Amino acid sequence: GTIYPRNPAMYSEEARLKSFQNWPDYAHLTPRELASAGLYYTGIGDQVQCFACGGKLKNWEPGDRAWSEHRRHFPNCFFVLGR
Ligand SMILES: CN[C@@H](C)C(=O)N[C@@H]1C(=O)N(Cc2c(OC)ccc3cc(C(=O)O)ccc23)c2ccccc2OC12CCOCC2
Ligand SMILES: [Zn+2]
Repeated sequence: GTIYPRNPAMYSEEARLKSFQNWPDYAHLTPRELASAGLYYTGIGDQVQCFACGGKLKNWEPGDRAWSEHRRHFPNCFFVLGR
């Protein structure tokens, strides 16, 4: 087709949810919320990445939401625009 996910293996929400097995205990956003916004854990710090656009998000701050940070930084993501 005309679009293509950066990371096809993380197409699935369940696969993204599994990536957070070792999400650090200081990272306040839940794997549920992050996976639901297309994000999976890169294994490094609190850095997640979008399966669709490939955008990365890290150094999360209080009051950050997954979807709002995803949209803010990566507004042309097909996942963000398809939601
Ligand atoms: C406050 N909410 C958090 C999620 C946030 O916005 N984090 C940014 C954040 O996640 N981004 C997104 C982002 C980008 O947004 C367009 C672009 C490239 C990025 C590259 C890396 C990386 O090499 O690891 C990480 C993030 C990138 C960001 C955007 C613009 C300037 C700096 C950015 O980096 C930080 C802010 C400083 O520490 C590194 C992460
Ligand atoms: Zn995205």
